[PDB]
Amino acid sequence: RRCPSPRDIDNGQLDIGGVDFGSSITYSCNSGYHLIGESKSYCELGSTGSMVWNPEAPICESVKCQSPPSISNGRHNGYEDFYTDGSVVTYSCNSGYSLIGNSGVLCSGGEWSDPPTCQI
Repeated sequence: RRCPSPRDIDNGQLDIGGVDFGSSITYSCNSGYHLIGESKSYCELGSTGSMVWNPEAPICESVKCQSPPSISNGRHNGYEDFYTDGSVVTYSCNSGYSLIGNSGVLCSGGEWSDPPTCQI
């Protein structure tokens, strides 16, 4: 019974909640990454009644967050063109508004947090 040692994934971790004929594994990324495509393997039979595993290892990469959000009457600073889990950027108005909240913006999880505004 059961299927053979399921396949693995780089920069990711499997969630083997069962390896029985008809079970399913849950694929996930390591940390600060983003798994693309599927995320679950299915223990099934091959073509000649053999043992195999359905879609196991999907995609996985480090959350590359480009230029921070595009606020109104303002913009971001940054020195590079891309960012990842652990990047920061300072925001600034254009015409000359008043940076609302904090100019700093954390880059983590393929997104940005703590974005400011620009009011008079």
